[PDB]
Amino acid sequence: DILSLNIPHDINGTERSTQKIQLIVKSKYGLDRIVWDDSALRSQGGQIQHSGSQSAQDYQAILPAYVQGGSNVYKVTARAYDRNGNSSNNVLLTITVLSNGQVVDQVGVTDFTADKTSAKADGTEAITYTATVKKNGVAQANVPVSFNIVSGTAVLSANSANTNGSGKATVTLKSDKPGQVVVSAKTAEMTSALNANAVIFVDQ
Ligand SMILES: [Br-]
Ligand SMILES: [Br-]
Ligand SMILES: [Cl-]
Ligand SMILES: [Cl-]
Ligand SMILES: [Cl-]
Ligand code: NA
Repeated sequence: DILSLNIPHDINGTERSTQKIQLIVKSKYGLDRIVWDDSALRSQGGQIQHSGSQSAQDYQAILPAYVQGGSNVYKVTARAYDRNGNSSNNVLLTITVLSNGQVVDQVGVTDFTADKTSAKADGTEAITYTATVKKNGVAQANVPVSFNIVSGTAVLSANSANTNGSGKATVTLKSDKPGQVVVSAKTAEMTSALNANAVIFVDQ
């Protein structure tokens, strides 16, 4: 009744982008300032800063670079103060960082990796690929993933599989010919498939 702060929306954005923060303040005596703990962002070189306008509630987040294999989720807090020195609750804002190649709010393949970098070219040894599907960093269950050989000569065990409860779908690759092979994974919302790193089948 005297002073409240609400943050209606968390932030999901591309690494190194600037993201405006929406604050909703109600203050009987008048807002004086917002005070932030952004130490989680600063651990990776991001920050929360005033947008430079004349408004005491106009802030933005500078997102850090994406950390491969990292959390990429940053929890920061804001507290409003009024002109009498009262404060609001210390309110949580969650900032999730996506890599340059990913799309905010999309159900998309974020990772597509193989268990081996090489295999024998005997048409028998299998390289197993795992695709992870997330939306804003959260794994998505039961999503169909389409698999395709982009280049090279090989055979996929299947052309589509649905993700499990951990957001993962798998397929195997075999080849009778030596050479490099690139396999890709895609979900329906993506604009193009995500290529895995090349693997090589070797004669021996
Ligand atoms: Br809220
Ligand atoms: Br697809
Ligand atoms: Cl509050
Ligand atoms: Cl090998
Ligand atoms: Cl999708
Ligand atoms: Na919120």
